[PDB]
Amino acid sequence: GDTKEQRILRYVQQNAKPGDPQSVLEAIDTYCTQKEWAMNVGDAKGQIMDAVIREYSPSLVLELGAYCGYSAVRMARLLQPGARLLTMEINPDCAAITQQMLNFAGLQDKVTILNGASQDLIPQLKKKYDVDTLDMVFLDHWKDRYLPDTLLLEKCGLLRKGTVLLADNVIVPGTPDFLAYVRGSSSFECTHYSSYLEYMKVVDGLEKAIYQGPSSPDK
Ligand SMILES: COc1ccc(C2(c3cc(-c4sc(C)nc4C)[nH]n3)CC2)cc1
Ligand SMILES: [K+]
Ligand SMILES: [Mg+2]
Repeated sequence: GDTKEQRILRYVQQNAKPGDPQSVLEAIDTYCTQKEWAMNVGDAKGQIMDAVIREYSPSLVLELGAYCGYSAVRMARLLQPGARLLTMEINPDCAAITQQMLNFAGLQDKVTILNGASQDLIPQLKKKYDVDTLDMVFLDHWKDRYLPDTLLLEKCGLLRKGTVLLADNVIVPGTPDFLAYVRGSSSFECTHYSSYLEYMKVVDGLEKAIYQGPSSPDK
């Protein structure tokens, strides 16, 4: 009953060092570069993510779509003490892998893993996980859900002025409805970070969208 995700974790556990998040990232990256491709990894993309965390120093981060925990390790390793990552993952086996990955990296105390669908878990954050508002949201789950989960987040009052959204894969395989909305809306100040996919030979990108506050009613 062996899976690609079990193999990734196994490769880390064998080749990385426990409590060393950087060796974990490098292990995953080497594996996915040289043995078999996997979703939601990549050091080039990781550079942009790093820079965003470093610049805004969020205290509360929400990630949609943990997969194997590469991005959770990536972000949580830069979080200040007391800072927390909440990460959502719809597939229980992947949720389990993410947990073990984070444990191995030594970050399990910085991260809460939620196993469920985003539209189900997001409205529970205030009541169940003591969230007031989020400082940063990383989107890397199902692409057709970027837009409605962003609207859901706004709806639920989880966004504040200055909340950073960072969306992966907005070019490949692309999230046109999402891009059109956040760029067209006065509620988001948007920046595009291109990133080359060196082996598939194509430019992808991340979108950073800074929440500006709600659209105000007409006078
Ligand atoms: C086919 O493309 C894919 C498939 C899987 C994924 C991943 C993913 C998505 C979710 C969802 S979906 C949803 C409504 N809520 C959540 C939390 N968790 N994990 C990364 C594994 C990303 C892209
Ligand atoms: K905009
Ligand atoms: Mg991705």
